[PDB]
Amino acid sequence: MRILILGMGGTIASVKGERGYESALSVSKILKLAGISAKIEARDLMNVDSTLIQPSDWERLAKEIEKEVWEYDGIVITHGTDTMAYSASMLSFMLRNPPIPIVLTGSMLPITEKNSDAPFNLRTALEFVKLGIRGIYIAFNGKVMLGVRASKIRSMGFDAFESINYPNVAEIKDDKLRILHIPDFYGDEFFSDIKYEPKVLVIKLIPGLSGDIVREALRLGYKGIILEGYGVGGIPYRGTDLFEVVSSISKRIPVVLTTQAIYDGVDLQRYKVGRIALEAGVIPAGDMTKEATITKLMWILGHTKNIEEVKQLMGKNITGELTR
Amino acid sequence: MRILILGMGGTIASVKGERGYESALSVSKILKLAGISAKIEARDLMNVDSTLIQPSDWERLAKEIEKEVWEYDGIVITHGTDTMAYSASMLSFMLRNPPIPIVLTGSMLPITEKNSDAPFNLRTALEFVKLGIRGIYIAFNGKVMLGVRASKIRSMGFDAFESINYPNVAEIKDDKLRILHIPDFYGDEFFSDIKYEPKVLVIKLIPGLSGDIVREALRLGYKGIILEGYGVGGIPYRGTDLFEVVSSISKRIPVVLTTQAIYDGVDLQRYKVGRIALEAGVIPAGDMTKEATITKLMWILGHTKNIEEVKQLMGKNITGELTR
Repeated sequence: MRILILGMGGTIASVKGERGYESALSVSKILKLAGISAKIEARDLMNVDSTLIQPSDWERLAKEIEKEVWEYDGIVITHGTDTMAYSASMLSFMLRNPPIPIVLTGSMLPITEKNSDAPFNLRTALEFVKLGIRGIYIAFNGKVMLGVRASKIRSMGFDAFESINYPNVAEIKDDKLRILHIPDFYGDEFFSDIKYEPKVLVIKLIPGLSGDIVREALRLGYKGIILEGYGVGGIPYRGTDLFEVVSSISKRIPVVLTTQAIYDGVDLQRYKVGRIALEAGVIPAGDMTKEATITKLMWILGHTKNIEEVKQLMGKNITGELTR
Repeated sequence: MRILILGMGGTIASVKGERGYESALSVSKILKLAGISAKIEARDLMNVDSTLIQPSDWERLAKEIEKEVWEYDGIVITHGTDTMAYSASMLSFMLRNPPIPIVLTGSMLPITEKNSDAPFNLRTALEFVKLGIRGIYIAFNGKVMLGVRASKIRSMGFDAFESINYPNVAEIKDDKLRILHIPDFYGDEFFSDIKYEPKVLVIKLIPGLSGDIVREALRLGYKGIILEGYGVGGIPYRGTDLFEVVSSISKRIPVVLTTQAIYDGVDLQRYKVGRIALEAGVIPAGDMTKEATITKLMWILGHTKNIEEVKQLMGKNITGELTR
């Protein structure tokens, strides 16, 4: 059992510097502070403060994993929690059909604070990686979730991540990691497509919102747009020019409609506003997580800019991110 | 017992139509069609579809309620679920110190459907409005929540609304509405502060996001910007001009930083990145719901544009929306 642990930074690598928490620990030091020591090779790719991860970092990470995926039985990645779901999802699209278990983890409190969750999360990730279930996951607060289905719903409590609209892959019961179900949508060939278009915009739909910002986003050069709507989905065509503007922008760049809600997702077929929105050209996000949605659109935009192709790829279940 | 019931439209009043759902049923028909006809009285202010509500409507509803607050003991407002939290939140700020119980309800399925939750939700609203507990709430799936604290977390199931970072006011136990606690932050004198500025925009922070869209919102005339952050709080400054742009714009227009996570809220003192954001001019949204945060900023902008004043009020516990 040979395991590789890559560091990305985050709270798990943070410490109080009188100026609040700030990334300061290397991966090897994180492991020792946690009291962990199977052959484990620790490596620092970078040590970025939480909230500072950028798309560029996904590329570096993907390339690193790509050249080690055949030299290890499992890979664990210590990451900041704020953007963990983004990284997990983007990696899932870039590294399809991984041969080994790749699991991202982190913590809500640095290893230096009491009652820290870091050791527990490190332990759980390592425990899961020894089970041999390939794919990309997130291990947090005693659970292992498929990365592309994970979302951060809490900003402080220990149970910050939840598998949305999909069941947990593994859980701790009677002090042991029990497998609940094995994700089975992986093919044979492992291919890497480390290509994407980072410039997309995510706007929340609020009552009274105008389309001027959408028109301006196209002019600024955004290659795609995601609107966070209400309930099951629909664009307002009353009192504002939002609808007429979207009907036009959606023919030049993809305009994806997602939900402000956390559970259940979108279904543009349900209400009249939804059907009208579907006519304007908005692309449905199904039951995908916000993170999977955003990263998928970026990934897709890195391969094509044809609205029709984007619409089809968006509604396609590429790596278990959506239920059809 | 003299209850007023206002209709705003919504799913609860929709009919399968042909091009999907669309409200059509009246407030009178809804009541009778729910095994309920106590001295009540129904009145329709409007019958807006699934997501067409706009700030103007909040003013009409506010004044329509103000000139009736004394002639009744309680008010129930049938509403669409998509923006119910928005309306409830805005009313809380506009109608301070309500002397009677004002409850908003709706349903995920139209009464004109088998196994609809509308009857149950209506009965819970009427049941609660007879307990003399004043304030502005939302009743739904057997719970009564402080309106300025309710949020729509589910887009399909019946348990769509939830009290965020605050306990429910009433719940159903052993088939009876039980009061769990009475909000007291209310004063005695009743007054209305019906004023607001509707043009604010909300954009979700995502890795790699540029500040270009924030600079353009200012030029376009937006009077306030709300950034939906990652977690605890922080504005990226690595590989992006976002932090640079926000540092200057935050001195001309108020830019608020809230969190993407549904629970726990924000705290700009935890990480160094947060302290840096706080010093650059951004305004913390505390643990407020996204809906309360957005409506509160619109409301505040209705009488001032001074950055410091809006920062001060955004931080003030006006009507139960935040935990100081």
